[PDB]
Amino acid sequence: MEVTHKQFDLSGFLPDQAPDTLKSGAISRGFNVKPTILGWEKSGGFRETNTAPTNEKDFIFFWSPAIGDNRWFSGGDKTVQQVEGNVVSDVSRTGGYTAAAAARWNAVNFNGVLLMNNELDSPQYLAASGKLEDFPNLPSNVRFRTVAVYKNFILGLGVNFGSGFLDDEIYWSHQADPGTMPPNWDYANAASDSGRTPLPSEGYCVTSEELGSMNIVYKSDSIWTMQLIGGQWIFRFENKFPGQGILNKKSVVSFEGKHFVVTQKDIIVHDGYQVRSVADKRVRNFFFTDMNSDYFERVFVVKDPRVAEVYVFYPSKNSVDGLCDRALVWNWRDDVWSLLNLRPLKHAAYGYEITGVSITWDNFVGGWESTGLWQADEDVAKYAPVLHYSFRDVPKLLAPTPQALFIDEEIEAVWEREDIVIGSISRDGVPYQDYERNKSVSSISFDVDTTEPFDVYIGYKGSLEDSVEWEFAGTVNPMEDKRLFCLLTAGLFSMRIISKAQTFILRSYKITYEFAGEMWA
Amino acid sequence: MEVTHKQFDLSGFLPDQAPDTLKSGAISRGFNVKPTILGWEKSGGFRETNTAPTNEKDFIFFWSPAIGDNRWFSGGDKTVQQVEGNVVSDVSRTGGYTAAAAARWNAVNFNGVLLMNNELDSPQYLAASGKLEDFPNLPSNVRFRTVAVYKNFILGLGVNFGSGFLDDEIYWSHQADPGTMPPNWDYANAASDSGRTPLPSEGYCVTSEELGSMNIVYKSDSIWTMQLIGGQWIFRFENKFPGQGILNKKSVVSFEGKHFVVTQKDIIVHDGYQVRSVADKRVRNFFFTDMNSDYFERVFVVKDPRVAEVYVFYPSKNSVDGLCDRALVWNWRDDVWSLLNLRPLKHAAYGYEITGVSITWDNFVGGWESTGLWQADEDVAKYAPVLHYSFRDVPKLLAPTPQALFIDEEIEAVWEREDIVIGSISRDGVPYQDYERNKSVSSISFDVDTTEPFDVYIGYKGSLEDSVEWEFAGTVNPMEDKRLFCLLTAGLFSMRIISKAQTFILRSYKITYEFAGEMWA
Amino acid sequence: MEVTHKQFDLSGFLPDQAPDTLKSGAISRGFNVKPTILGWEKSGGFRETNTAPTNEKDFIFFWSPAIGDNRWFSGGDKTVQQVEGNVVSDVSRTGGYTAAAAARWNAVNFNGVLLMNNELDSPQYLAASGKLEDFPNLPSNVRFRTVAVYKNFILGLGVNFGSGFLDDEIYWSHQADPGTMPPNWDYANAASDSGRTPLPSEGYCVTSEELGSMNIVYKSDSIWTMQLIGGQWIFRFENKFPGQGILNKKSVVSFEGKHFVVTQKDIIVHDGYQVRSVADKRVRNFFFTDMNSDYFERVFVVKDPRVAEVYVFYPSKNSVDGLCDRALVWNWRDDVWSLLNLRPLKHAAYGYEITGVSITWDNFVGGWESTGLWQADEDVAKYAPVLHYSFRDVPKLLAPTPQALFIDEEIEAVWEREDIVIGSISRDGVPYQDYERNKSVSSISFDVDTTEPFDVYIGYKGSLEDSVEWEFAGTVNPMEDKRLFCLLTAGLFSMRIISKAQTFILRSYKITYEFAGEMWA
Repeated sequence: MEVTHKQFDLSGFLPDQAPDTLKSGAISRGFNVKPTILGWEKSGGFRETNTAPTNEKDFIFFWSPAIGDNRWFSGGDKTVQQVEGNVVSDVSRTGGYTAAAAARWNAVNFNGVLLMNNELDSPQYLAASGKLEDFPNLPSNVRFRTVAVYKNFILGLGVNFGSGFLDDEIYWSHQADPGTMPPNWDYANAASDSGRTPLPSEGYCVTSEELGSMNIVYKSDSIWTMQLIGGQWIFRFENKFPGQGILNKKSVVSFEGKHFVVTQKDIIVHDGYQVRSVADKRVRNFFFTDMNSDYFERVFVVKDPRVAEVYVFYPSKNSVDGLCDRALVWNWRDDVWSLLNLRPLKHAAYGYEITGVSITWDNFVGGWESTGLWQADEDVAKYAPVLHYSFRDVPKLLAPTPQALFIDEEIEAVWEREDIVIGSISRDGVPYQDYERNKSVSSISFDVDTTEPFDVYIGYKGSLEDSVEWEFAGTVNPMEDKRLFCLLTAGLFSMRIISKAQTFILRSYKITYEFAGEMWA
Repeated sequence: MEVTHKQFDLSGFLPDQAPDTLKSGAISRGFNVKPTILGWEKSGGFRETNTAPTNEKDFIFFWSPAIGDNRWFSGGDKTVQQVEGNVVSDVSRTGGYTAAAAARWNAVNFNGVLLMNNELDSPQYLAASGKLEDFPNLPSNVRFRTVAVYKNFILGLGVNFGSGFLDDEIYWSHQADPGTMPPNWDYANAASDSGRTPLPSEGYCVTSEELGSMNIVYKSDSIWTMQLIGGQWIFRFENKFPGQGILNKKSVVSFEGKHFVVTQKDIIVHDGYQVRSVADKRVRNFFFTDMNSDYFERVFVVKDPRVAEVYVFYPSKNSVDGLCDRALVWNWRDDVWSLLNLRPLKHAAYGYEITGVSITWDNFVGGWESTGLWQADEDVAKYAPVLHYSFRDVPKLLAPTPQALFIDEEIEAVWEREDIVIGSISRDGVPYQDYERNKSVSSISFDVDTTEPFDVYIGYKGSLEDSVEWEFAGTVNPMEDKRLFCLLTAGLFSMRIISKAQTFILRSYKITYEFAGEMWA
Repeated sequence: MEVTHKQFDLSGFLPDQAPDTLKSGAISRGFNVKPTILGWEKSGGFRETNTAPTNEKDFIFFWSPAIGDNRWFSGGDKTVQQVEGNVVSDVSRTGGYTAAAAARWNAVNFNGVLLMNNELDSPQYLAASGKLEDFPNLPSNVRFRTVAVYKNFILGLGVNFGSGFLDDEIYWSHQADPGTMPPNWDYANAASDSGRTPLPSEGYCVTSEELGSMNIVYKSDSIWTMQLIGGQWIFRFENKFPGQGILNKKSVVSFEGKHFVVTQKDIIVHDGYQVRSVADKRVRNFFFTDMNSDYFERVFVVKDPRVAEVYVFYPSKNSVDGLCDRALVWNWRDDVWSLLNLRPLKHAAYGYEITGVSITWDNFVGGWESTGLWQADEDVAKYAPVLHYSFRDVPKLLAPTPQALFIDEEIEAVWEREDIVIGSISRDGVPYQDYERNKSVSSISFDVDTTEPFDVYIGYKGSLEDSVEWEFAGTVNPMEDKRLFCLLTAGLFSMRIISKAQTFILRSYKITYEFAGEMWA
């Protein structure tokens, strides 16, 4: 007359399924709790990092001119900045950058030279002068949307100079010299190798042609391929998948060995020859229907190289600034999903920070003793591409931290299984739930590795046709006790778990009950 | 002495099988109720869209000359129209178009230029003049049936000028310039690349050579292939499947990555190298034998990119206008079928509508404040190719809508399982029905997620050799009760379910009974 | 003490196996009853079609010079005829055709031109003159056995002019012009492309080199291949299977995507690279050993495109005219076999008939109202290649019809299972029969969907070593009763089922019994 259920069969965040038929350990509604091998885990807590922009932080990015160097650029209206040493700003173009640009620039990586492009301003590159400047032979009339990179070929982009912003692409480069754009770029002239191509299609090619060792591919609203093996006119215009179209610029595909693709319709994974949706029957519906984004853009996705996770920051209907305040998390190493809730945030990226006190040291002494070469610090994390989040409401940035505390306040956690498979247990170890038999609770006991307490709320419902109703039960510290007593009877069984704790480790649970009647209403 | 049966093993619309041996949840006779993952669903309800042709609507189509633009053309006798802004008509050819043409034109897509061809009139194209006009160097004597498209090669068609309408094809184009047909077309002259080819076959090549990234293929009554890799005379005439022939022009193959093919004999799926019927033992018989179409043409099929469904509009015998009034639905993501019943309808297509009030605004003010760029609206649905249906008996078009209501009246739903697998339940969880033992009903209870009531009808039959007879039972609102009581005994057990409701969610059901005798007659 | 057995596991016509060990639903002896998915079905009934030859009908064939046209040719001694409009005859060659030719001509299809060849007469082709005439430059001395077709290459045949009828082949054609044989044919002269080849082999190449998109292949008594990819002398003589030889000219391989091959030894299926017998342990023995054909030729096979069936008309020993009167039926979609019994018949083919009253209409009126373009009729069946059977004893032809009635008389049906697997039923659902225990009958009950009655005969046998003996039981109309009572005891159990009914639908049956002793003799 008892059922014990466990949470290490590694099911994902599964809200779209028929929630009553969910297998053991499946989650109905989640709040930023991480499903892991050992069990449910807390993935939260943030250290305060040393970077400081002292200005508007719309786009942030990490790059280095040499080993041991860490530089960052913060761009805003009229303004792009620097984050290095202890001084900022004064890298933006000569004039006021352009008319109140906001969340509409772009950043790309090509060799060691850093490149930035904006919708409203011509592309400027950074050189030894320290001032962003336009390309050498590119005529002034031009104005550009988005830029991209490829093998020794800079500016794999798709927008013309002006009056023709719709559907374009130009091989701006030639066989480039690593570290500088080609001395000329001429397309119509037959000096070397360059040209302009239509690439006919109904949709508008929007952003970079993505990645892949063998070749790079992307889409306007159906995927197109590029391969430079030919010699007559290099590259071969070709297409792959007509159906798939992409919704947003920053809805980018990942740099992982596999490609993580988000579309208007579904979420698909492929590498050029075979395709499949990453989660069709599990995640597709909730991701889109959580809200009509209604601000389609500003939805961006990054990677987490350290742990096999990828985060898609998405707006909440409740959210009104258009900021995501929420993020979809999927594990690429194993097919499990998770969902998070966070403070309002604007943009995010990964990188490293090495800051420490430097020029104020005590002994003016001679150069026969060791500096230690700027010794100490996250020397370990230099390999670790820790993420950096441009939180909307803080001047200083932060980075993730195992101890689930934001700065000094703590972040919430909620665990919800709307209904449980409870009832007759058949020949197989796993039970099957009988709807017809109404049932009474006896007791609850939880398997936890931590020591911090967690609160528990209990839900009840009359019939499946009826909705859900809520009740709260006082928490219990696991150190002294493992069980709680309550008496109730309903149609289906609901418990709601909330935790304000440093660490949460859920393993399994057991429920005692008895068949004492049948279904009425 | 009770059997509980569920409807989430995802069986399709299965009328052709031996209906008594159908597995749990299988449907005997369906009425536009959608089988889904969670359970049976209602797929109906229609919003009223903003388009208005003010004329006969035979063929409708969506195209755009630029991003942000939405245009539609409505063609009829003597007449083709425009749907844009707030004015219509005045696009048709200079003279009266041709002698009372009806449901006999055709539309194709090639680059951005829109092309229309009709059986009784020479092909006219639309240009900057806004008036459809004939091709530049095509001689006037010609008269054409159907046209098609391919890679940089317009007019992949198969009908000659006149007196030879039977079996033709001409490479009307050369290496075309995107946006305009080739400056000349000459086939016999050796100026460049063009020619006329027989493609011998018994049957008449009827329509477009279909699609496919690598190449396009189609049939007269056996499939033929085209591939332009060669250079001497480009293209290589070749064939693939002798057996398969197609019945109707608008019985087109889908644009999906796989090809959805309808034939005279069967319904087959392939992509060029391997073939198979989509549903041989399940759907083949009922689709054809529902009626001898007896108006073979006007049977058209479109796609639904949003949800993995395809609809084949087909006439009902009861229908006499030749209009389909019914549609066959199959899911391509998962092999499940469904069937719908609708009002009389003439033709359907997909597209988008962005209409709103514009030139009547209040403040005549200066251009320093933002229009908002025609702000608001289905900006979300701009990616969504929502279908548009040319209903026979309405001046304004409509689009599908989750709430199952047509405009203000509501659409019906009927669920029918003629016989149920009920009886001894063996070692396996699934039961097996015993014909020999006659049985008595006890009660019925239904698992439903909605709150709206649904009516229930009960059928009885003496022997399997005997037919079916019907009885009705009063509905019950699920909010207060889940069970109904009735007493009866027959050979096999029939229940008929009908619902006039906003939403219908069927999950499972249980039947209580008892073995109280054996079979008599 | 009861066994229920069903007939929807889809076993074929299986007379060769050890009949007692046959699984449930297997047939011992069949009479033209069709095994289908739902169960045993009647495949019989014939409508009277409009064609009328008014002469001897040996070979019949369907062809069309244009869309909408239906023409047939009936050939006999001295005579070949036409079937079109309302007049026949007067197409045969100028003189009396040849010396009492009978069942020894041949027909082939090449482009639109119809070709006929006979053993005793030179090949004549039909042209606009309406009179069959010899080939243009073919010298008169020639006399030919069989002719064939290939890609743009007419007359892929294997018999020389005269005095050398044994082993030949000539590439009579060149790159032909579609619609007319090549202007010359010369083989020895080096004007273009033609020649004579031995193709050494022990056996005599007898008939057409069969079909296949990639290439065509056939045999004298071991299979040979032809492929024209080479250029020096086109074609490459090659062979594939030494063992397989074919017995009769009209024992042709099918046009299906797979090849249906009948041999002297076995019945094999292949497509060029892999081979296998279609039914080795099931059908091989009975087909050959039903009778020594002893008239090897006149055994012909056609296809049924509509339903996946193929019919091999074969003589019965009882038959003495040499006419088949019987036909072997196998389903290609699923590996199930069936056997039929029919009236004496000479030859069969497929085609279409569109006949109706035409020139006798009432209103001599002007051409401003619609003929309707010869409106109405089997417009649906125009896609349907319905078979046409040259029954020996009727002037007018007939076509198959669902209602099992010949013209006004009805066709018989017999169902026979010589022994049933009856006895102990083990752990598995399927029973196993015990020979040692003699057993007594109790009752019989049959599952049928129809309403028409069927008669039942009961067989008994002492020991397996003993033969079978017969008894008859009165039929029962299924409408009122489903059971019959009889008392008997034997070694093994036999029931014989016969039906003179419009439609027969067998589903399953149950037998009640008791173990009441052991085996004696």
